[PDB]
Amino acid sequence: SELRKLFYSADAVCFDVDSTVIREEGIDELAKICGVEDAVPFKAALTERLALIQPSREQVQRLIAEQPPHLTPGIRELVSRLQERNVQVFLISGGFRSIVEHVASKLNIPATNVFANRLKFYFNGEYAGFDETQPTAESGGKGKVIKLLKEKFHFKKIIMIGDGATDMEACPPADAFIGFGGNVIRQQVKDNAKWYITDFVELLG
Ligand SMILES: [Ca+2]
Ligand SMILES: [Cl-]
Ligand SMILES: [Cl-]
Ligand SMILES: [Cl-]
Repeated sequence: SELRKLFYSADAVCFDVDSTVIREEGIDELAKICGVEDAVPFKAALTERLALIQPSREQVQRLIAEQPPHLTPGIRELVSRLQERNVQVFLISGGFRSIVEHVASKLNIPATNVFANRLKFYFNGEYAGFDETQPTAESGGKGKVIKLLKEKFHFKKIIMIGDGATDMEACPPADAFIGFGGNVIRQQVKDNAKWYITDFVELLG
């Protein structure tokens, strides 16, 4: 009941995407469609990974149409309940907007509430880099996004929900953190988080 009391006191809930809202990892899927899974600072790491992948717009389009991500059981109902209670829901990912916006659309989360990296493409579609000015393009991006949300909307209780260390580290500035191990349990998070769940239903009180 304590967990649910906390969860329900939130006026904004930010969800990590990879391994939390969806079962897979966006960049991992993109690597597969481009045929570089075997060959496969945050910003420096991101550049390196994309340097090998070099995804074209057509390839990203393929991923979206051919291999949509699988929403974690219970997330559709959980977000539905949150929205019916007017809780503002956000998606934050070190992944990419083109992919995350599709997950957002399935959950009725407006694109304005999605914070992720943006891939760049040349006129012919070839990989041209990514928007390095995005908060999610650097280490601690999730916390930076939450700080911006707090400064813009003045939420009184913003909670971060995610499976990894980067999510746990988003609190502060988040007011609370709820670890999620429904897809994969990251033990370091489970052992240190004050709140931790393995099924979104547990929040469906
Ligand atoms: Ca994650
Ligand atoms: Cl992604
Ligand atoms: Cl991430
Ligand atoms: Cl993108």
